[PDB]
Amino acid sequence: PIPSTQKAAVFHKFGQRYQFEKISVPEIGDDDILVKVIYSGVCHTDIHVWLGDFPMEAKELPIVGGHEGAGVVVKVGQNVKDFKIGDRAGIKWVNSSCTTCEHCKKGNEPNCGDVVLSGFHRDGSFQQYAVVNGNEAVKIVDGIDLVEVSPILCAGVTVYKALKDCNIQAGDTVAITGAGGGLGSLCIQYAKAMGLRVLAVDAGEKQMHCRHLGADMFINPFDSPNLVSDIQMMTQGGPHGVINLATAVKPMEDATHYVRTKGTVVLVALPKDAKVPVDVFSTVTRSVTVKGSYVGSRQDTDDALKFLQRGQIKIPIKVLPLESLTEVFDNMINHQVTGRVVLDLWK
Amino acid sequence: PIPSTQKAAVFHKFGQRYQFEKISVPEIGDDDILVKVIYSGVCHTDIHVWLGDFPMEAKELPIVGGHEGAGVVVKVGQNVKDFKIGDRAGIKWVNSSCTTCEHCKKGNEPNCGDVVLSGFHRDGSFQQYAVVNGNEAVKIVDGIDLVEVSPILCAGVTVYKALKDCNIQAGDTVAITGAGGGLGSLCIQYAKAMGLRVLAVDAGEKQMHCRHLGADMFINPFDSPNLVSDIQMMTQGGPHGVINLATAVKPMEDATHYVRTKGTVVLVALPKDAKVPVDVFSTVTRSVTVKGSYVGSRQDTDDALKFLQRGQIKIPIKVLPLESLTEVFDNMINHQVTGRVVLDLW
Amino acid sequence: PIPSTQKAAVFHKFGQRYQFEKISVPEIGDDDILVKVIYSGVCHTDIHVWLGDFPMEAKELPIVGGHEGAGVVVKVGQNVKDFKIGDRAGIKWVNSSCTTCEHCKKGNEPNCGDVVLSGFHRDGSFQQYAVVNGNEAVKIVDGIDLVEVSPILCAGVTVYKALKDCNIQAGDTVAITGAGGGLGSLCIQYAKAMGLRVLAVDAGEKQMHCRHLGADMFINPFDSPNLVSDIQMMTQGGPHGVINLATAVKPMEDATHYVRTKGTVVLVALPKDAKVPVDVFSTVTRSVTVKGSYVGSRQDTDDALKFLQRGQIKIPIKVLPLESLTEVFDNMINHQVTGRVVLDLWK
Amino acid sequence: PIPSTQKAAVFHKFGQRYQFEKISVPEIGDDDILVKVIYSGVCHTDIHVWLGDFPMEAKELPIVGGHEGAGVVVKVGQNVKDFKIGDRAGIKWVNSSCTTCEHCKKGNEPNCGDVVLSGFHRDGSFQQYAVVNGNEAVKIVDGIDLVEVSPILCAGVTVYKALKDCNIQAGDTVAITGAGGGLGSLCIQYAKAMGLRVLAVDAGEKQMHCRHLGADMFINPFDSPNLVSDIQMMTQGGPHGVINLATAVKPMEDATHYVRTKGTVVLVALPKDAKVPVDVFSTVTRSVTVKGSYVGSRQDTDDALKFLQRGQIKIPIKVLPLESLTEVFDNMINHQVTGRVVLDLWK
Ligand SMILES: [Zn+2]
Ligand SMILES: [Zn+2]
Ligand SMILES: [Zn+2]
Ligand SMILES: [Zn+2]
Ligand SMILES: [Zn+2]
Ligand SMILES: [Zn+2]
Repeated sequence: PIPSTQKAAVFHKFGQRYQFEKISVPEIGDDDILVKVIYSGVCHTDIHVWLGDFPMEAKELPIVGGHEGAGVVVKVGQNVKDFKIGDRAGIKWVNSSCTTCEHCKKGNEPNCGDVVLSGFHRDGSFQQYAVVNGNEAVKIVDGIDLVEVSPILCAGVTVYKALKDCNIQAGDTVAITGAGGGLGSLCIQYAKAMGLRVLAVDAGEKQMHCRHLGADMFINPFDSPNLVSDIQMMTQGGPHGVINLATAVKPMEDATHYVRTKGTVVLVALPKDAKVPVDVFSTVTRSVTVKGSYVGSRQDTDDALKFLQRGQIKIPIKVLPLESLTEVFDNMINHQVTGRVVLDLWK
Repeated sequence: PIPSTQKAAVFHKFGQRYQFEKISVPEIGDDDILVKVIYSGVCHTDIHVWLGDFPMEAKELPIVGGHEGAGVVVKVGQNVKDFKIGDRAGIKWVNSSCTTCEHCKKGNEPNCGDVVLSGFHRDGSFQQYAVVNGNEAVKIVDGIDLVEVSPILCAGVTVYKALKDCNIQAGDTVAITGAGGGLGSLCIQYAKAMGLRVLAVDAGEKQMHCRHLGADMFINPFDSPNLVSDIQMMTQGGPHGVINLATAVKPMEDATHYVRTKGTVVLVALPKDAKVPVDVFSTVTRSVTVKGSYVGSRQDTDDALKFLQRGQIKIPIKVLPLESLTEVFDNMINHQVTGRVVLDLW
Repeated sequence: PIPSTQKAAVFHKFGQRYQFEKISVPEIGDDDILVKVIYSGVCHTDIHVWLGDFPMEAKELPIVGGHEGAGVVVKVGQNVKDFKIGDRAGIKWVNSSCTTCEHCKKGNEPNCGDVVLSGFHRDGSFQQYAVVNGNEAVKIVDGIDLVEVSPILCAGVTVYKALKDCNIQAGDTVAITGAGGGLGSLCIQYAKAMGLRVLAVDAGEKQMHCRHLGADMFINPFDSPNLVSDIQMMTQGGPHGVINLATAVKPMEDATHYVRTKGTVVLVALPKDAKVPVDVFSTVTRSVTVKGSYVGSRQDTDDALKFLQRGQIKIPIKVLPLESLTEVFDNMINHQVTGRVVLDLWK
Repeated sequence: PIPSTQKAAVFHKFGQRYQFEKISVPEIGDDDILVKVIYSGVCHTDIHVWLGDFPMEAKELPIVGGHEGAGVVVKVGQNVKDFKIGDRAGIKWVNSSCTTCEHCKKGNEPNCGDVVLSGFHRDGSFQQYAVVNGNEAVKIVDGIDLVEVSPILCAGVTVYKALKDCNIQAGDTVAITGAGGGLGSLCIQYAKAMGLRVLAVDAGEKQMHCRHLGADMFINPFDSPNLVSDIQMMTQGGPHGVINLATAVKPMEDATHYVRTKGTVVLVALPKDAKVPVDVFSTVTRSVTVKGSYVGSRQDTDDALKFLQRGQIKIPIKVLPLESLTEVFDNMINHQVTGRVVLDLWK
């Protein structure tokens, strides 16, 4: 028996308290799916949704956050055909779409005007039971633990989509800015899974961490005077691709500076008040392409999922209770993002 | 027949001034080819040859300017296979290349470390007889007036390469900034050849010229305070691709502003002191691609040349001598608006 | 005598052709003053409040616009010190200010945090009786035409302060972009009143107009190919000052190009999504200063009205009713010239 | 004790290898003065003189470079009325001026048309004996170390002049971008010497150096995602002035972003391919002024030197031989300085 009440984390207003409180269990729409989310991931966007910094409008309306959730389908709608009860499903950033849009008929559904967003426009994965469109829902393979898939739902798909947006060939050099973070570690693992020579740029103790994951090179801004020259000496002309994972505005310009001739620099993050200038003369002469990578489509999601399923990508995670999620948000204000943290909805 | 003197313009060092004086005939390289230039075009990169301002080291030694030139092959070198004597050929920006470099083997020769640039590292098109690599040369079909071919070798090719860097499908809307200029008059026509709905942004009443080159709609900076708003209103969300021919920094920033989501913004020129900012947030959300377009490849060259051959492109041009071409040149140090300027040796 | 219902133009909605409508006469403020406005001016900023274009949010409440109003005080209001019934007064863009801010003690009141703006924050001059703070209200001299003082309330003070911000010496060259516009004609007359050599830049048949205003020579973007070179030729190295009235971005960048070494380029307009780049090399070597001029101080206001009273400044206007002012609103979004407009409240 | 031959570092061609040659000692003009240059500073401007990248032309191609030199006067010309042999003298970037130009009467000699520039048009301080105009030469006090005064001749005077162009009062906040560089350290010390509150923006926490120089707050691009917001928090609305030493483009637009209302943003360097855009709306509403500071005037130079004399400003330096100067030129064509290099023209 589907329950009638659940535990969720709800903030009524921007900046307001997250509440571990009892709320009604959602009942699914005709095209939706009801998922007992057992584990949910926390990316930093949830703090930006809470702050309201994005020009977009959060539902507020007592919103439950979350865009990365793994669970089991417990109820299906009337017009849902391909899903069966007991299947594993994922709540992604793209909750639903119009599906007959210019952007929706293309391969990129999240850029539709009538997009429904988990944790922004719709109640997200921080609750025990969540509703998601069956068409945009994730097919998670049985025989892998949902705890490990939860970070893949946003971080794995995004970093994989960025590497694919680089249009890089096997053997080329890819540079990962901010490679010591969780997103960066996943970028390193995915790039090695695509047969790419990996160069890693970040400040601090990450020199050991990247090699822990297999990264072929690491560079420290703390010790290295000019990143451009050092990178271009280690890559013999610049990296064929650059992934700007750090949101600091200076690594973006450095990436644009040290990228190889005909190289591709992709922005991945969604930061505020950050701009990347570049000399038109050098952009034309080197024919570099600055590409923006948004959230991936279902096909990219399925690829990224298969990478973890086959064992190419493994991200260590710290499991925390839904009650303790409040503390987690505090860490995000202080930039204490700890690897990848996943929440057990039961606790 | 060949002469032993050829009327060209050479500097001895940086900062010196030209002259029409006949100079010794350049020997042919073994893979090179000697072409008698019948007509030659003039772009501002030749204006940038002087003063040594471009960061890439230049032939401070004696150097002949000029890059775009159409003429007849009078002789070749030791090893050449596909060329026949008497054929019509064109010299472009890329004179020769490493031919086995990473960037040269990929298919993009202009990007080698050992690139030869006509009018920078070899004698250009401002001479009567010039030597250029046969593998990087133009192949002109007979029956086409050379006066009209000269602008295709540089401006037409650059416009075609820019339009193909947009990766636009038949039917999308393309916005061209600086469409009243020569680069602009050419891009509107090349875009119309692709089945592209053309939107043009230029200042003044160069509109009628645009509109009647086949463009759907025209936008005027004088009239509009916000080009972005009008452009996004006329295209229903922004153009799928934007080609930046104007070098003003504002059109660059506007191009990134009014471009459609999943759009393609292309830089074309070799502009000094130009910078294109873009907010990372909107580039990521719109999944925008800001790409830089350099010279076209041999295949792109032939596509543009065949567009000239088949009658889809029509270009106004103006014939003046090499002997009598420092007036228009200095006028252009002041960026004199000049119809395509071709150089008839005679 | 003073009615209880008045004719006015109010757009409760941002984007509505606002209807000539009867509204309640405003309740007199405690320290404020009630002014029967007999003539009111129309500036392009009035359109932007209607458009909702400005990042600064206008009053989401019923707003009757206007920042330039000339009238007679019909009720004095409490906490007023020197205002007397029968005095002539002017409603400015700055309706009131905190008067005890870091910037308010600095002598520049419009940059206070608690600033109230006529036609934006408080009900403006398009109504029969309007409320304004006594300290920022204009002292218009009795015996002087109200129709003609109305345009000075926004254009005269602003262009005069811009010329003050050019910090130009007697005999120096000033170049005025958009000199044929409403702002521009006043700029030419004020600059000639301060002993400056006027150069005028505008498109079309306006050359005789500007030269009749006292402009020494005229340059036309329509006929002249390169404005920078021609201006530098007319001035022997560039104008000592430039005033950018047109919001077109081309003249702003050209102004930074052709301004003389050690020159001063002053921005005046309030445009949308328009940026001014400048080559760091050339701005440093030429030591040019790009300075922005916002609303004038009370001292600047009285200086400009002094110019009008003594006859140095003459404004041309077509007196129109409040009716058919929606025609001119459409004309302003139409990107089109119609001439300076002053409205008689009676009609 | 004047021989007829000296040691100098000369390059006959742009890009030529500089040579430690013996060359004839220059013959002093009647209005010139001959200074045994004992110490000479090396800033990146000399490297741009060598490259010929600047739009101007080192027209002396047979050229000994150098714009900052400290030495003893060993000979004067016929028209040198007030200088004495044994006095200390400084070779500044501005070697001489016409003294009858508009810009020369205004007090700004470097913007003269007939200006001769040390290390560019006239032989500079890289030689043992150098010639400089007696009117434009710097008066260094006897009893001060020439090695330490030499960097003030270019860095100290320039940062002092920029801080002067800010026209800031005692107690206001000034923000220094690139505060960890040599220019940055000098401006921090000068700004403290004028009674300002210094805020410093640069890379690394090793910049406790800035806190030692007197900077009141410091912000790190590494740690802080958005510098603008944090700076405005630390200054309660933005710094009253900004001094842009870094030529990176993003810091220049960021400086324009976070500068307080009615503030002054000053550009200082002479970079290539650098440009500062700014939104006209915010420049007008905030009345921000983007001003460029070129080299200082003689009054500015003596004001700056008095400060070193009194001990408020100190420039740690690495002393290198005149022979080794080629190494210094080699590094700067590649990347920035590791410190203020000064040449003992004895070695
Ligand atoms: Zn996320
Ligand atoms: Zn859609
Ligand atoms: Zn060309
Ligand atoms: Zn090659
Ligand atoms: Zn220096
Ligand atoms: Zn002078």
